[PDB]
Amino acid sequence: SVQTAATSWGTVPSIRVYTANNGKITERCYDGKGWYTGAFNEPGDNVSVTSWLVGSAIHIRVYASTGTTTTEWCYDGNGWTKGAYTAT
Amino acid sequence: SVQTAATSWGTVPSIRVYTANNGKITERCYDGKGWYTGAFNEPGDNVSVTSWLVGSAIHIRVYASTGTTTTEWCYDGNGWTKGAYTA
Amino acid sequence: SVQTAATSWGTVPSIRVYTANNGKITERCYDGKGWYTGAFNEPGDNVSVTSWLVGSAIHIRVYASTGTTTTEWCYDGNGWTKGAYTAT
Ligand SMILES: CO[C@@H]1O[C@@H](C)[C@@H](O)[C@@H](O)[C@@H]1O
Ligand SMILES: CO[C@@H]1O[C@@H](C)[C@@H](O)[C@@H](O)[C@@H]1O
Ligand SMILES: CO[C@@H]1O[C@@H](C)[C@@H](O)[C@@H](O)[C@@H]1O
Ligand SMILES: CO[C@@H]1O[C@@H](C)[C@@H](O)[C@@H](O)[C@@H]1O
Ligand SMILES: CO[C@@H]1O[C@@H](C)[C@@H](O)[C@@H](O)[C@@H]1O
Ligand SMILES: CO[C@@H]1O[C@@H](C)[C@@H](O)[C@@H](O)[C@@H]1O
Repeated sequence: SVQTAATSWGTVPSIRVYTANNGKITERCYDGKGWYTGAFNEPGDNVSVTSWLVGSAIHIRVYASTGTTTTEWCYDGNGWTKGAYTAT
Repeated sequence: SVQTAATSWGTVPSIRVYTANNGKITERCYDGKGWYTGAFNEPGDNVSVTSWLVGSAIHIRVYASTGTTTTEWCYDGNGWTKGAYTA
Repeated sequence: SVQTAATSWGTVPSIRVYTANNGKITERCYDGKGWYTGAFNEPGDNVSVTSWLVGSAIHIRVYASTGTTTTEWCYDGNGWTKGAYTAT
């Protein structure tokens, strides 16, 4: 069994769908034409997601969890980086 | 154990809550009065959801997953149809 | 064996991350400074969440599920209360 998370933005629209399969999370993308594979590739058994626009710039936060460890991954216009999130 | 997904829109507001129970996903709806059962009824062990408005017209996408198969279901103003999503 | 759900709002932004661990759901909060522990503390094995603004006032709904029972929890400016949601 796979586990999914999804977010969207604009009126086109843009959609992003994160799938946790056998300990690896991957990303599928839609921008008003076809579905394609996105840059996001990280380890996880469980995923959630949220996003917001600042003007016309999209920002995404993905919460990947393995055992009891949860890692935030940030997209802000160029590539994916680790975020300051702590489970405290 | 049951597994849920939720989305909302407007300021009333409107809420939709999708519950995966014993391999069947069902929908519960709120539009500012009571909670009622919605049209959505499909197979799944796991669910996620997202939605957006074009003017006052709502569009919903639900991602129902059994085993390794994930099926997208589209609402766009009259009834539910299969979408172009592929894993 | 943790399970997460996330929501966000505004352009700062504000983020809320709900974690289901060993039958207890807890909340972590971000408002543009640090990550801190939030007021939300309720029983559950599974969680989902959604939120909306009326002007600058946030409203949050969290769906906490144990076995076949799902309980709605409402935030509307002034702590957390049970909501009218039923699963039938
Ligand atoms: C343009 O790059 C694509 O879209 C971004 C918004 C991200 O979802 C990224 O993972 C993907 O590769
Ligand atoms: C600016 O800091 C980055 O983005 C914030 C909105 C948070 O997601 C934080 O954990 C992350 O390090
Ligand atoms: C108008 O129809 C009701 O609201 C729609 C947005 C959908 O949730 C549908 O399944 C439900 O029965
Ligand atoms: C118009 O195409 C339908 O809606 C798009 C926004 C996507 O959900 C796509 O998978 C679906 O087939
Ligand atoms: C101001 O209070 C903080 O923000 C609210 C929106 C809630 O997330 C609450 O549980 C949290 O402690
Ligand atoms: C005022 O009523 C409360 O708020 C609504 C938006 C719903 O979440 C409902 O379950 C709850 O009873």
